[PDB]
Amino acid sequence: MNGTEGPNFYVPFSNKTGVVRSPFEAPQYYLAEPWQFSMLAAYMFLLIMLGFPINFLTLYVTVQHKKLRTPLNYILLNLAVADLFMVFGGFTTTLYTSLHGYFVFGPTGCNLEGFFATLGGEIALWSLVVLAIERYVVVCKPMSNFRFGENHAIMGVAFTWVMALACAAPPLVGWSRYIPEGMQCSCGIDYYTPHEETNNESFVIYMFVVHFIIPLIVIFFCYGQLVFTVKEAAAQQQESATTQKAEKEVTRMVIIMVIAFLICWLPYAGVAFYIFTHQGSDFGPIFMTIPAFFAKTSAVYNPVIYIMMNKQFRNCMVTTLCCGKNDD
Ligand SMILES: *[C@@H]1O[C@H](CO)[C@@H](O[C@@H]2O[C@H](CO)[C@@H](O[C@@H]3O[C@H](CO)[C@@H](O)[C@H](O)[C@@H]3O)[C@H](O)[C@H]2NC(C)=O)[C@H](O)[C@H]1NC(C)=O
Ligand SMILES: *[C@@H]1O[C@H](CO)[C@@H](O[C@@H]2O[C@H](CO)[C@@H](O)[C@H](O)[C@H]2NC(C)=O)[C@H](O)[C@H]1NC(C)=O
Repeated sequence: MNGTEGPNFYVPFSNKTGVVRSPFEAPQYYLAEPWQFSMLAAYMFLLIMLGFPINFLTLYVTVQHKKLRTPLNYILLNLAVADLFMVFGGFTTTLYTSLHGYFVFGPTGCNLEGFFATLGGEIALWSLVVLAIERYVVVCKPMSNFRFGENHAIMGVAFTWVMALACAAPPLVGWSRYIPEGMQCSCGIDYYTPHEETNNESFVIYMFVVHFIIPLIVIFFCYGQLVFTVKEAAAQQQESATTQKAEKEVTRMVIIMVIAFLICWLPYAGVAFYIFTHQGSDFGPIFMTIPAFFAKTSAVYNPVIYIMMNKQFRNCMVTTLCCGKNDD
């Protein structure tokens, strides 16, 4: 016994003092220090706080601007909505949770918080997948006379939700569950226990395989052709340098996000994986809580790349904000 086990909780602290309670019933203040809790709640607000207005504003800009109807504007407007949903659904749940030191909103709270946070992170993954292939099709242009235009950009946003709901939602009904994490304040997938009546073994494997490994091999794949193209398979293709210049500033943007995603999300992925092998080992609440709350910048950083790296958007947004002169 290196923590505690219950119906729907695992608290990584030896109930040898009998101080350990459920994160649905009582304040887990015993798990560490008060200042550390209202430290995370102060970080949830700040996230909500740069997130809410930059994601809506992402939406607000694409809204007003009719020239933003391309593959790239689409996927990101999508992401803004993926982010905001974390901000309002997943985040306001965890915020409140940090300031009282437990899920007072009960198990159904641990759903919401953990759902959107699994959603916004996976949408972000699958969208990258779509992105990787669009750049593939538009730069490697490998199939016959084709157009990646307005129509596929709605097939793609619709594909990403499809495969984030394929991962985030199965714990809601009967395949694995959403369970408290580290300082218990954050909630995520049940890796820490078998719990056979939900199939937490099959779910996890799948969850990594389908919704981590695979999408990466595809994004690594689309990468492998673009390295090939720009070297010597984009020589005979004749693309005018003008076209390349701006289209490169659109290639780069994809992979920045590829990396940034992995930078905020590999710490998590790896830490989760590590528990799964060592089911019920010696470790502390501080272990998962860090790559957790950190990782939730995924509701913010995406727009921020789009703000920094894309000149067009940067001149659309600005133009919304003076109201006229620095359009679409
Ligand atoms: C970690 O250990 C603590 C204490 O070592 C557990 O709390 C204890 O929970 C039991 C079971 O609910 C309490 O016993 C109750 O006593 C009355 C006797 O009149 C009985 O009628 C009730 O039905 C119940 O059996 C016990 O008082 C309580 N101990 C105290 C005072 O701390 C705790 O549940 C453990 N953590 C978990 C969630 O595994
Ligand atoms: C709880 O954590 C402890 C580490 O503190 C682990 O207990 C080890 O048990 C194995 C036997 O398989 C021994 O090789 C080690 O001597 C133990 N370590 C210590 C420091 O006591 C264990 O992995 C965890 N779970 C158990 C079985 O209690």
